[PDB]
Amino acid sequence: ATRIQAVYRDTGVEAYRDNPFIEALPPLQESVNSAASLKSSLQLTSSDLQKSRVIRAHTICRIPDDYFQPLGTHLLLSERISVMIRGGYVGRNPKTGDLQKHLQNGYERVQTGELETFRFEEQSLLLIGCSGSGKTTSLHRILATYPQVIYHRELNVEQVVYLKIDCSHNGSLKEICLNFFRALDRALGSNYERRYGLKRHGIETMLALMSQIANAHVLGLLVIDEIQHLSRSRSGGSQEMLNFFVTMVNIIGVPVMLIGTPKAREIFEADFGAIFWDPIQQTQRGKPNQEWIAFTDNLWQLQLLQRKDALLSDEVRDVWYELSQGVMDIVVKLFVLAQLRALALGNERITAGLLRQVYQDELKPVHPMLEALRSGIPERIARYSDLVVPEIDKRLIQLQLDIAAIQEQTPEEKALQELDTEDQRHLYLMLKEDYDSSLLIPTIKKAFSQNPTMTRQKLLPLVLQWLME
Amino acid sequence: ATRIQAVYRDTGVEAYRDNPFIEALPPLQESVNSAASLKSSLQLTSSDLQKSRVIRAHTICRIPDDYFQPLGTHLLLSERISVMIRGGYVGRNPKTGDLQKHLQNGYERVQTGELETFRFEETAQSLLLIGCSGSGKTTSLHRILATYPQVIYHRELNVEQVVYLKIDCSHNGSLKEICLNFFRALDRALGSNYERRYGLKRHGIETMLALMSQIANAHVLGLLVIDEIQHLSRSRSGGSQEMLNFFVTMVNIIGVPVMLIGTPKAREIFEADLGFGAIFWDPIQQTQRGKPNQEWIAFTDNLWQLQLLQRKDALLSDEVRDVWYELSQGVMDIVVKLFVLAQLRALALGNERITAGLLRQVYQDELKPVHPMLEALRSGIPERIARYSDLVVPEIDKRLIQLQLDIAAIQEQTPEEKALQELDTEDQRHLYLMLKEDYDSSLLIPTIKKAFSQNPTMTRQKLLPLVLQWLMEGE
Ligand SMILES: Nc1ncnc2c1ncn2[C@@H]1O[C@H](COP(=O)(O)OP(=O)(O)O)[C@@H](O)[C@H]1O
Ligand SMILES: Nc1ncnc2c1ncn2[C@@H]1O[C@H](COP(=O)(O)OP(=O)(O)O)[C@@H](O)[C@H]1O
Ligand SMILES: [Mg+2]
Ligand SMILES: [Mg+2]
Repeated sequence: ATRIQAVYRDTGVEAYRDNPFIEALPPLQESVNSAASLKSSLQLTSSDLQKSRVIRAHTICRIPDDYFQPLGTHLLLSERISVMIRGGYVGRNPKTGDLQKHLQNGYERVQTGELETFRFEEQSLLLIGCSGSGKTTSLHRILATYPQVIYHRELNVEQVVYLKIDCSHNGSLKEICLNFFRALDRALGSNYERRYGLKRHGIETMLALMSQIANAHVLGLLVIDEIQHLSRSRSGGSQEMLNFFVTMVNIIGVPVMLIGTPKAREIFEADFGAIFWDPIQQTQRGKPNQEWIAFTDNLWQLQLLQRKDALLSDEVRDVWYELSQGVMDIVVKLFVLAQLRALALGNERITAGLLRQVYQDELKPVHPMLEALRSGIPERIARYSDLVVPEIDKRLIQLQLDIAAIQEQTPEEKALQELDTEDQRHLYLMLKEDYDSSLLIPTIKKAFSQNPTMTRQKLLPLVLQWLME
Repeated sequence: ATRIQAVYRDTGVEAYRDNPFIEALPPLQESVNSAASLKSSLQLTSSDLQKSRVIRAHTICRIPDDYFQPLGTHLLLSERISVMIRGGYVGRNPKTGDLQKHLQNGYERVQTGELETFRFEETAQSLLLIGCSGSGKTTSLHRILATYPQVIYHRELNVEQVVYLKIDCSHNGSLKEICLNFFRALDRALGSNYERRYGLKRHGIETMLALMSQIANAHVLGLLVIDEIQHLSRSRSGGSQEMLNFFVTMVNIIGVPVMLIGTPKAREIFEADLGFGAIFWDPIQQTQRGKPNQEWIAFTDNLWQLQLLQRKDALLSDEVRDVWYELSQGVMDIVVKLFVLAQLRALALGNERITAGLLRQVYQDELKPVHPMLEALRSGIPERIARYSDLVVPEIDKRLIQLQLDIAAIQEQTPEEKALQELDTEDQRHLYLMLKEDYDSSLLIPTIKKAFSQNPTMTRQKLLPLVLQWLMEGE
């Protein structure tokens, strides 16, 4: 529940003029800018690199859910969503009564001579993409750029800017209306589910109710996600589903975004605008794509491996693309799983062979999708579009448990055990592969103990001098 | 559809008097003033200059479609369109019925001595707007036609007056399609379905021209506009002569005014006969009779103020304006495109001023496909210009999207990413990654770069202290 008190902003567009709903909205520039700037990452100090394997594995398993890097498509989707929300409200001006009547009035005023100039001046969407591409998370982050509920004191309008409905696994069209009321309740503090969402009602009545409630709480955008989950058998076949969605758009009267997979596009082939959420491309315009390189370089810094390689090889990045094929779940999944297996086996360095072992063993269920993308054949890609890696969370727990069962110790882990203060161990890990640990650690401890006041930044050159003299 | 119930007006002309189709039309001064006076554009404040490059670039890419400066050829075309539409209705007055019978009756009156003065005579004007692609013909046509209501309903006569109909030819065009698309366009303006009923692939062009005539006179059509004549395939339509016949026949079978918009290469179809009237949408000329053209000066100065750059050149220089004309050669698409693309290049490069070198750089990198035509315009050779008159820069909107995406990437680059790209060697990046936590980026990257620039072949191990020494205190 996100409520805010409305502040009306002077726009530069005549259609938006004196429209409280658009004026209360954040500026289009902000929503476009915030799409580029609003990223989430992890707080990794060098101390976290020194910690135990269980602790570091727990931290690694959080990259899947606490790391977000914006890309080019995110800005495009943000502008599209903002244009939808503002455009959906251009017709709904409470004071601008009639659109056609103003045309006649202006034509009359021109014919009389009151006006010396006048201009006779004179929608849903479908986000289709493979699973793991990043549709749902991108939607969540883009919607965080807006206030979900904006209250206007000048009236009693409780504006609900955005509402997202996810679809149940093996779901039905019946459940979408009920979940609409549920989501509005959870995002507004109301209890429409108890009253309107009752089994006695039919879909038609619930559709009208959805329309009325969305017009009372003027709905900028309605998001229905994971429509791939909707069961064709229960929903009544591809056409029926299609018909429902079409009708649902006209009744509610708000812009509607449907998010699904290329297989769910088979439902809509009898007809909505379609924007595609394609996987990351390594070669763009006959040239290496810098977005892929930037994303992999940023993700590389979330690497809690002691014998790690700080610089990303072209080899490792390109095998990463080969296995992942640009779908962003399998990118992050491959990174995390490779780090876990490295923790398990020692050899805490990511190689192409380690990535290949992870791909061969832990990512078998999504292979038919990936190879389909490798083939470029649209039918195969559509067929395997819904494929995901089941029970990945339990598997991450299992691999972390395997790490915990390890009674062995790496040489670097031993050396960190011998040294005591974090700064000492930081100096070690910084220089541990350019010098032999056996002669490295004693000099570090001697220098640190003999200069308690001296800063670690000042102590590093001293240890360097002693090492080379 | 823009459907309006007629409100009649008193025009001062006797010939226009009590003619519903002209009286319901908006006044001539309004139509001429409306296109000229309306110069609506983006309003930019000093605050907007001091803003993020993403949002500034967003505003910059909106200049192409939100900037319109009315110019002389536009105003002449507006007046001519108004005169054409109004003039074409004088012989179509509903009151002046049984025109030939009146003639007979008038004759009879004269032949009885009742009438001492009568005149026997038997006004579908035609226009050919010839200009290079990118001059601004379509935008001017759209803005002129937006000052008019497309459909006016006459309650007394039960007649749906279609003021204007615009047909856009396809990239490989047949004179068939034009005919068909007529109906399609009408079916969009009215509620009709003439395409489903009358106009089908089965019927021939000659039959469909007669159907066009019948339906255009039922819904009295002030103006038929066929735009992008250049796109028509001369091998698919049967040759220049046949094509010409079509238009001539169309102007004579249909009693409505017709406007054809095309390139200098499409004039070759009509060059056999100077009929058709010709308006030439020449590019903006730098000099007028040996002295500067204030049209060029005004257009460039007005567009120059729509500049979201911090260290902007306070006012447009003669050097920069002369380079701007040299590259663009007066074609308004290239002017605005060069301006916008150069602003996006300045934002991407981090600079906040427009240089002549920047304009030349964008011209050479981005506007390659149109280079022949522009060069031809420098030569002044008519045939050479006509050959390349149809040239259009392709996919510039996707390139604007790519440019502002690249601008977005540099803005949101992490300080680590900026440093790793500024370091030229793997060793330097390894050193930066080692020392990033306890040392500041201001000295760290330059110190490493100069340390490797003065000891070119030297190991990382030996060069770590030298970088450290200069950071603590060193040469
Ligand atoms: N911008 C991003 N940066 C980093 N990781 C991402 C990003 N977008 C998505 N991911 C990863 O992809 C995973 C799956 O994304 P999800 O929203 O489920 O896509 P879809 O809905 O298409 O299956 C997320 O758990 C997240 O870890
Ligand atoms: N009067 C004008 N002021 C500003 N820009 C213009 C003007 N006329 C045309 N343009 C620019 O030229 C571009 C294309 O013009 P267009 O109408 O297609 O010319 P043509 O029909 O000759 O190709 C448009 O994107 C528009 O931005
Ligand atoms: Mg999904
Ligand atoms: Mg054109």
